[PDB]
Amino acid sequence: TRTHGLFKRLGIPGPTPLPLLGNVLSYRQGLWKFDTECYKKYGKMWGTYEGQLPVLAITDPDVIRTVLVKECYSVFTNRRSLGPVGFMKSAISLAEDEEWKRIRSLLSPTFTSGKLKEMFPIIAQYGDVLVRNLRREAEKGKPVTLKDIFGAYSMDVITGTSFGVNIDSLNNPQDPFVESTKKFLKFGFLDPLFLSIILFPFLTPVFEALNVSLFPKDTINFLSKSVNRMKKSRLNDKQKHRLDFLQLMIDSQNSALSDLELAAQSIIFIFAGYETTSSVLSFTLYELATHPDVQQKLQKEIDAVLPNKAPPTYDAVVQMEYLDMVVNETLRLFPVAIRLERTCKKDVEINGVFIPKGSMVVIPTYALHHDPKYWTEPEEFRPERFSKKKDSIDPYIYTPFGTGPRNCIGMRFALMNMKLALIRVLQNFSFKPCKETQIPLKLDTQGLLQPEKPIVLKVDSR
Ligand SMILES: CC(C)c1nc(CN(C)C(=O)N[C@H](C(=O)N[C@@H](Cc2ccccc2)C[C@H](O)[C@H](Cc2ccccc2)NC(=O)OCc2cncs2)C(C)C)cs1
Ligand code: HEM
Repeated sequence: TRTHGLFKRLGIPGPTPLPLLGNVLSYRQGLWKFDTECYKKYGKMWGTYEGQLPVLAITDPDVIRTVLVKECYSVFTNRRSLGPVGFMKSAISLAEDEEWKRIRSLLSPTFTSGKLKEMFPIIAQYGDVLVRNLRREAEKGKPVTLKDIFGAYSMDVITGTSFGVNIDSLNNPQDPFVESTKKFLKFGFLDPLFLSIILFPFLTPVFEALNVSLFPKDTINFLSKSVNRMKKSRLNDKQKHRLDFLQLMIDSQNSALSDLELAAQSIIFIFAGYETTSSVLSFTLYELATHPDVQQKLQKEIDAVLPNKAPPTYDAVVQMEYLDMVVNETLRLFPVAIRLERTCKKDVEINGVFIPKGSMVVIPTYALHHDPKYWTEPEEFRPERFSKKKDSIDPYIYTPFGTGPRNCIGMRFALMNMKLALIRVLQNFSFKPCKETQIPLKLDTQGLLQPEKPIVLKVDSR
């Protein structure tokens, strides 16, 4: 109740906060739904409270440009001050201020145009295994749980291109990396440990001293230990040397990246490479199965650019007009990060009102992606909205990978291996909804964008 008068003090609209909880009780419907309702109810700018933390939501593209680009280094340098996390504070998505600039600069050469071109044969090989394993479920005639097999593909791709190691997750029913990584998705806003940090932020140093973390400790330890084995095997074996993500961090120690810092960056990449890639792929295939005209029209383009099921090329992947439209439209309906989050490093006036230091500024990506002002009938899947040329698309309304220095470091990587998977499977298969298919697709109410029930489809040849 201490800060619960800040937004009325500035003449900013917003829902009335509950004394101890603020507006967190309104997250029960889903953080995406709360931002949508607030966007329609209030204007271009509304204020909420996560416990004591004041949260300013902005939708003016001119204002969004200021916080994400112009004043990114000036003020909005840090994303969000998370609770008790332990050594994971050095992870790039959690780092702050100059430490983040150092980590980001060191990791930036990971995804250049040349490095994307070199890892293409690695990704293409996993795609062959993907088509081979998906054929077995098709010839049997059983429904396919998309998040399983496409999750194994994503886990294989990220580990193979970042650490040069083939863990064979596509052919491992009990793959340890997937079992570990999917534990990051279980935590939600109404979890007792996390909810206590929201309501009582002063508990974060307490749990830190007690060595309690918001992250699953079994998962953190397995990945840290498993990554440390791949690093030691990289130094003893000079023949297995590739200029990749893991190597780039090993070269940092010649100057300087800690073993914990190296483990922190690896955990982010493994989680991002597995979860986001497989989630969006499962939405794309859901939208294709529920829109057969779009799927067959997408297959028509593939068979033309790659005649006779020809293996794709790097350039042929980035040439495809309709494929880029299908992926961009999936990311419009299902932006996996509901919002873009920035924290005021100092006191700043944003849109005229003065915002105190420590407050959070939020760009409601999901709400702006579903705005009827920018998208006619926003709940419908129409790849025709987009073209491969994005000259007309506002960079601050359509933000599936964020914008500015803090944008997604792996956007080009994520778009490549998703398109490669789609090309490979669509030139060999067609996806149909079945009895277990949930239509319409209901979104989950906790954390990242996830289906309420796992997406299952039937897969046939051709
Ligand atoms: C930490 C994890 C176990 C928890 N998940 C939850 C579920 N919830 C409500 C959230 O995650 N809610 C919020 C959130 O999504 N924050 C995030 C917003 C975001 C989204 C996309 C890209 C970049 C940043 C920002 C956070 O720093 C998380 C922390 C993290 C790290 C490793 C593994 C899992 C999670 N970062 C990521 O998920 O980065 C991975 C990604 C990179 N590119 C796309 S996803 C925060 C309150 C954490 C509670 S605790
Ligand atoms: C469909 C796939 C993906 C989507 C939609 C996505 C989306 C996003 C978004 C919205 C952000 C925040 C942008 C901002 O705050 O301005 C982000 C940040 C980030 N992404 Fe992704 N992501 C994807 C895949 C990946 C992959 C595969 C990797 C790495 C292999 C990755 C690495 C990162 C990192 C490290 C950050 C934080 C960068 C920083 O804080 O400086 N992402 N991503």
